[PDB]
Amino acid sequence: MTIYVVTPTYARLVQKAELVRLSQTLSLVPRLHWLLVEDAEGPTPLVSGLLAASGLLFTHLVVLTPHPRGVEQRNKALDWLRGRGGAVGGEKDPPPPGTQGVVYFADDDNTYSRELFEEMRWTRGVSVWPVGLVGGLRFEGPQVQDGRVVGFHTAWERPFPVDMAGFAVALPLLLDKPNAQFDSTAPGHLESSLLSHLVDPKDLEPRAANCTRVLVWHTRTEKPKMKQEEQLQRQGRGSDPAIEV
Amino acid sequence: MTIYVVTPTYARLVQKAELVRLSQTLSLVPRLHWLLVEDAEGPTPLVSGLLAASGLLFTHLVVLTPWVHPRGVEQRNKALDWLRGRGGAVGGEKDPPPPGTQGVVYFADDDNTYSRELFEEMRWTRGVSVWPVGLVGGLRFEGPQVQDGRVVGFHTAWEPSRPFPVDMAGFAVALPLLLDKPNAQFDSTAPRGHLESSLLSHLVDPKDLEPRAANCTRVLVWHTRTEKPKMKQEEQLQRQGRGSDPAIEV
Ligand SMILES: O=C(O)[C@H]1O[C@H](OP(=O)(O)OP(=O)(O)OC[C@H]2O[C@@H](n3ccc(=O)[nH]c3=O)[C@H](O)[C@@H]2O)[C@H](O)[C@@H](O)[C@@H]1O
Ligand SMILES: O=C(O)[C@H]1O[C@H](OP(=O)(O)OP(=O)(O)OC[C@H]2O[C@@H](n3ccc(=O)[nH]c3=O)[C@H](O)[C@@H]2O)[C@H](O)[C@@H](O)[C@@H]1O
Ligand SMILES: [Mn+2]
Ligand SMILES: [Mn+2]
Repeated sequence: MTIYVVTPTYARLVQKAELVRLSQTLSLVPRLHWLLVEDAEGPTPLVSGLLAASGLLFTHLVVLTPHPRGVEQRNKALDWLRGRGGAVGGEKDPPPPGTQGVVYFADDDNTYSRELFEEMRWTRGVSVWPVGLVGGLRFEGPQVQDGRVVGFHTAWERPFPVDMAGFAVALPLLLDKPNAQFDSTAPGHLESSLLSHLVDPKDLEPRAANCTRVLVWHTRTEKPKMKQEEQLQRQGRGSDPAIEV
Repeated sequence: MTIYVVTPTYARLVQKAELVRLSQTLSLVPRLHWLLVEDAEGPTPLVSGLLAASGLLFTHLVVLTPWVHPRGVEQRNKALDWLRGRGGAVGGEKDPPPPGTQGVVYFADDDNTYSRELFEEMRWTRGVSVWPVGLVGGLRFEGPQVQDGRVVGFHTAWEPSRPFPVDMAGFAVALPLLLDKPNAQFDSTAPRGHLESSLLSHLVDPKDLEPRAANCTRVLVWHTRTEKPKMKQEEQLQRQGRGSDPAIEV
């Protein structure tokens, strides 16, 4: 079972760092295909280079978003999976029709345990699991009773009150529902805008030992202070722009 | 050449997430021994468990941190004490390499980002090696200026008085050198920013620094920091008696 990891990314100071640790984590997972989609005007040498040197099975996609982020990027990754092309690097050919697999939307700053991926390979339709440090809670996750989702441990308002990092979708189910995609105009409702097109919340498949284990965390990275850089810039002694960071 | 990675760590909401990605990055490096030092009263089930399941070669150490607010000093000096034969292991490999062993010591904080490439750069260190660190000291990257394969200055701005204006993540030290310099340790009384110099000054002169990472033109490590999680809702849910299940480790 191949896991297709859809990751939207964009240029900012910590981008490479984020992509370095994420790709390093992904290199630990077998049968994984990374669909990295840049939110840019064109492919950046930084991303293209990072990908070429990652040694991972990947497909490079690009699409600019002129409010929810990473939407147009994730939707383009979906278009590719549905055979509508759009690849600028890596494996240009999408999985053939009727190919088995599972799609997982992994943002570039979260922390993913390697165990997480083994949990989602068995996804029939859509599976769910708790996500740590998100929604203002220690963890947010499905309430399970006798192996069935009977509710959700959440504090914010949503038929699918789960974070992007808390679910995976079987590839066949996404191909069967050609219209299923994220709504770029959807506010906490991004995840639902996709899932509503696929399953009923009561049919979600709980993983992570019936949602008793946190295997992914919604970590965020601090924005680096650049006061000293600006100062050195004024003196014409800024950090060499030819040295990538 | 085995790399001994010294990492001080303490319990806080993001701790496990940090140790997870770090341990996952380290599992990518061969001949690496992780010296994970907990800032605690004793080994914690969280860290002990993570280490056991990591599959890494490690030694679990523990020491509590007793104005400038130096961080991880006691923990780092504890890993040094262990390397110097003073014991203190609570798990993993109990015995340190015997004198004469070839290796390199690297002080990796638990929140930075490390490319697997960085470790091959430091594996060959005779005395003290150096390279640029990204997003630290208020710069895109802070690092040594290299001319003719030798360090001839530093690209830095913050606390320029530092004889070694380089972040903890920007250098590595030869194990034999550390054992040969028993007094070499981190100074808890040093000004904010002079922590690195407090150790290195007992080991070498900046001119003898070994520039790595293509003569310090490649940034292979970043001083990333993780945002403290917002817990307003958790606080509210607790009062109602429905706080996040405490039996689920995060
Ligand atoms: O507001 C939102 O739409 C996002 O809110 C939260 O995530 P959060 O950590 O707040 O947001 P980011 O980490 O900044 O962005 C999520 C993903 O979109 C990407 N992104 C962000 C910003 C941007 O301008 N372009 C872009 O592609 C990021 O690289 C990342 O992979 C959810 O976990 C995301 O799934 C959701 O997309
Ligand atoms: O002020 C300092 O002493 C630190 O400043 C910067 O790092 P920074 O990212 O600001 O600090 P932290 O990441 O919070 O701490 C560095 C290490 O010490 C550990 N630490 C921190 C705080 C604490 O109470 N206990 C403890 O073990 C952290 O887990 C981490 O591995 C430098 O990169 C660190 O080497 C230096 O120790
Ligand atoms: Mn995020
Ligand atoms: Mn740090």
